[PDB]
Amino acid sequence: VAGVSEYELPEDPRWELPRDRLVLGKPLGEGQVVLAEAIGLDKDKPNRVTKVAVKMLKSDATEKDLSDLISEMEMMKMIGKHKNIINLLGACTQDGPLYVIVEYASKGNLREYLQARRPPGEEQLSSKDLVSCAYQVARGMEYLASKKCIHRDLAARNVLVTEDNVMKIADFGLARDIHHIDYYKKTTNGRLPVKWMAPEALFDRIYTHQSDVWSFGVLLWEIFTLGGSPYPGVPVEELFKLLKEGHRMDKPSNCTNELYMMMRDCWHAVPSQRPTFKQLVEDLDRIVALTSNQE
Ligand SMILES: CN1CCN(c2ccc3[nH]c(-c4c(N)c5c(F)cccc5[nH]c4=O)nc3c2)CC1
Ligand SMILES: [Cl-]
Ligand SMILES: [Cl-]
Ligand SMILES: [Cl-]
Repeated sequence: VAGVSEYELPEDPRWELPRDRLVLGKPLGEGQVVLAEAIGLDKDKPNRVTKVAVKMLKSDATEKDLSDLISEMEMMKMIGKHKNIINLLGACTQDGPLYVIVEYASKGNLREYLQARRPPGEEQLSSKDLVSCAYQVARGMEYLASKKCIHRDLAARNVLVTEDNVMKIADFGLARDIHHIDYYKKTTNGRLPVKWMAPEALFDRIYTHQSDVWSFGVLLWEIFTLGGSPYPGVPVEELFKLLKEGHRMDKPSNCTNELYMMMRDCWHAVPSQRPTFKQLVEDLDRIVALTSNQE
């Protein structure tokens, strides 16, 4: 019935915020995700406005779309909070369309953030900064892994950056039918998501923490190329042939042998032999400390 659900959503007082406390703003992504101001999110501080992102359905959406948004909200409740993931902040579920209120990242996704900061052909990033960005993403993933969550689409596009340059993993709670994914469908930027997938996920559709580590390897490569496009110009069929032959991307120019070996370890052909996010956090912590910020 238009945008009204055939079913009705159960109340959850742990998370419910009155609709009139949410001042809706401009679109951020599509859909749909919109910037809003939330008044009195914290019940201790009722006079404060907090900038938040709000997920909601488009007028087109079906009961299945609603079901998927409810599922993401419920998984976010279960997973709990961490500094390096996008956290659930509240919901409006009653007497109107479902709003899922989550953290706002004012500097947008990591791919654009990195690209905007390439030297001109915007302040440049030091080696330490790039390695700290990798560190934070690995910490977010270590948390998610510890909570038994497999992301399935880890990539710079799904990492968001806050006003204080905190990296936050986004979209870890999405319901996806991996049988139905279009290998030829592209991101809005025109790149192919198959280029982040482990061979076992790609060929046999087996998704594991180990396949997420493969994706993290590609993400590391994205970071040290300042937002480079993996396997540029390569179509799906040729990607499959490259992976069956054991091809691996070349070492980026602005990158140490140790970090490249980390990337290659993430792309181990045998999944059991890849490092764990726990180990990656440990190795990256040591490297951050030993890497120069120039000065
Ligand atoms: C100066 N500035 C440049 C970066 N600018 C920007 C652009 C797009 C942006 N998207 C989000 C965002 C999400 N797309 C998002 C999601 F898809 C799921 C869950 C939470 C989310 N939180 C967000 O904050 N922030 C953005 C900032 C706008 C202004
Ligand atoms: Cl509906
Ligand atoms: Cl918590
Ligand atoms: Cl991308």
